[PDB]
Amino acid sequence: GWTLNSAGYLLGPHAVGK
Repeated sequence: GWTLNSAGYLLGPHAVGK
C-alpha cells in the first residue's frame, strides 16, 4: 500500500506483524 492500503489498511497474507 501507500496511504489507504499501508496506513489505512493492514497487510499480512502469510506473515504477521503487529
